Formats: sequence, C-alpha cells, structure tokens
Amino acid sequence: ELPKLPDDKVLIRSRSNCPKGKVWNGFDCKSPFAFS
Repeated sequence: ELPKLPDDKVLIRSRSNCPKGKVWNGFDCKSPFAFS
C-alpha cells in the first residue's frame, strides 16, 4: 500500500506503516502517546 494507514495487518515500523490504533505525524505513523 502506498498510503500508510494500517494497524492490524503488517504495522511495519520499517518506514511505511502505522501500528495498532495509532496516528501519523509530520513524518511518523504511530500512536499519539509518542507525539501528543
């Protein structure tokens, strides 16, 4: 997938995915706990 918007599929921290129940940011797909 081109648009990083997963959670319960691959959630590859690599550089093109967002973990379970998370939220992207200027340059990172992850939970708000690490951004909010």
